[PDB]
Amino acid sequence: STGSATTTPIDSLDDAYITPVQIGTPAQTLNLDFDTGSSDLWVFSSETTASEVDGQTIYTPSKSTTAKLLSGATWSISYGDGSSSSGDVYTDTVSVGGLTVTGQAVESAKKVSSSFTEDSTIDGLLGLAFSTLNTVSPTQQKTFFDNAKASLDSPVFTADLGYHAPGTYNFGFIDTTAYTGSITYTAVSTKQGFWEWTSTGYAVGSGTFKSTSIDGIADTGTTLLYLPATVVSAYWAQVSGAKSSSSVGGYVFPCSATLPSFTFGVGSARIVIPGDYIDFGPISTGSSSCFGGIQSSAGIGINIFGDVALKAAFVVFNGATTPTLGFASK
Repeated sequence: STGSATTTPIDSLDDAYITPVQIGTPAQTLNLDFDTGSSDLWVFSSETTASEVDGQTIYTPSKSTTAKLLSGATWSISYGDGSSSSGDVYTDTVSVGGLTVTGQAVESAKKVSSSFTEDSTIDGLLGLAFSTLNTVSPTQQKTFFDNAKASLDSPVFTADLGYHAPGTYNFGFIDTTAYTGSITYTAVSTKQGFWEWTSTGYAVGSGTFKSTSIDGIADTGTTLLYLPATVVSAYWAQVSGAKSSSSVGGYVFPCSATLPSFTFGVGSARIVIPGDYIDFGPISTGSSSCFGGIQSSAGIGINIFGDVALKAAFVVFNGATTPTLGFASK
């Protein structure tokens, strides 16, 4: 089997991407944030504290003839950005782009933090990291991909995120028309539960490539590119007037600037992030100070190849017995 679904930016900055997901019988379609940095599939629901729902579409398990309470199971998650959610668990039928899993754990939110409430466009998350990170207790549950894997034509999914445009998540096949050149594959460590890999270096603009190992995670649920302070300083030093602002919470730059590209290495291959992808617009409405898309990972504890990086590539998440990651230009 295979599946193919379009993923769409939630706003004009590509702050996140939503993908429609069918849950239950008859189908209830919710728009979920596919997150390769976590492993829970959770949704706004009829159980979510009413004051914490503001415009989201909710899953109502009582209206699904295939929903079953997973007795005694609870979940609770906290994300890198400080947001969180928790609740109980149902199993139900879940379909993505024509690919159907029966008995998928659907984690129903009883509580969500303010950032989730305040984002009316995201109805929940669909985790695509390794199932060892799943938070369901006392019986850990499998991700949608993990459940689908044996049925897939090939044990892979691909992320093809757009810049200010829709893109695609495919399951079970590699669309050879979706990228240019060849796909370069690179080793993955699953030791921390992430799609963790090592970039071979970077360049700023038309500058020379610096060979240096940068360990980080491929994370579709993180907006920006978070890299070591040395790398980030070298990037922003090429932008007149750019500076790190503690008050704003990162590097900012004059909105009048033309940003240089940023290249990262994948083995001997190179992925080029155009300068425009690094612009996250005014820090506040009407400001001429703009927020940068490359930020320091210092004090996160890990480097994160988030959407800024991933949307410059066609990315293969290869869930074979020994997982690997592939990157192609597009």
